[PDB]
Amino acid sequence: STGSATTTPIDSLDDAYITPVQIGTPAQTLNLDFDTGSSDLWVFSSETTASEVDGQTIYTPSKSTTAKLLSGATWSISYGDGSSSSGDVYTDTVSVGGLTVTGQAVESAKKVSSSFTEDSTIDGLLGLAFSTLNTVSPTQQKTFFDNAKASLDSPVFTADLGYHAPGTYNFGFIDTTAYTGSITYTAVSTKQGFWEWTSTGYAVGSGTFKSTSIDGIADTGTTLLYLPATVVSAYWAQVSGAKSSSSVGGYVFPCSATLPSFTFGVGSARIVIPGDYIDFGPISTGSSSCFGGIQSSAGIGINIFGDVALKAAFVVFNGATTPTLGFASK
Ligand SMILES: NCC(=O)c1ccc(F)cc1
Repeated sequence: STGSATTTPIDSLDDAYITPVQIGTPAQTLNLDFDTGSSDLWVFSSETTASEVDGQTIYTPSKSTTAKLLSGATWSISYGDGSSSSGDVYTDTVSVGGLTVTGQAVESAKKVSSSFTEDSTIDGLLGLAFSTLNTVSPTQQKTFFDNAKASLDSPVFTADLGYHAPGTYNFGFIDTTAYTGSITYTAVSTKQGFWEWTSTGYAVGSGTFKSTSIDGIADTGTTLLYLPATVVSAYWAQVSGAKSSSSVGGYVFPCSATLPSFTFGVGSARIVIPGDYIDFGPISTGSSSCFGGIQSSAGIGINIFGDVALKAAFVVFNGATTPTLGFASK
């Protein structure tokens, strides 16, 4: 089997991407944030505290003839931005782009933190990291991908995120029309539950490539590119007036600037992130100070190849017995 679904930016900055997902019978379509940095499929629901729901579409398990309470199961997750959610668990039929999994754990939120409530466009998350990170207790549950894997034509999914435009998540096949040149594959460590890999270096603009190992995760659920402070300083030093602002919480730059590209290495190959991709716009409405799309990972504890990096590439998440990651230009 295969599936193919379009993923769409939630706003004009590409802060996140949503993909429609069918849950239950008859189908209830929710727009979920596909997140290769976590492993829970959770949704706003009829059980979510009413004051914490603001415009989201909810899953109502009592209206699904295939929903079954997973008795005794609870979940609770925190994310890197300090947001969180928790609740109980149903199993139900879940379909993405024509690919169906029966008996998928659908984690129903009883509580969500303010950032989720405030984002009307995201109805939940669909985790695509390794199932070892799944938070369901006392019986850990499998991701949608893990459940689908054995049935797929090939045990892979691909992320093809757009810059200020829709893109595609495919399951079970590689669309050879969706990228230019070849796909370069690179080793993955699953020890921390993430799609963790090692970039071979970077360049700023037209500058010389610096060969240096940068361990990090491929994370569709993180907006920005978070790299070591040395690398990030070298980038922003090429932008007149750019500075790290403790008050704002990262590098800012004059909105009048023209940003250089940023290249990262994948083996001997190179992925170029255009300068425009690194612009996240005014820090507040009407400001002439703009927020940078490349930020320091210092304090996070890991480097994160988030959407800023991934949307410059066609990315293969290869879930074969020994997982790997592939990157192609597009
Ligand atoms: N950096 C990822 C992160 O903080 C996040 C936050 C919320 C979420 F639902 C997914 C990801």
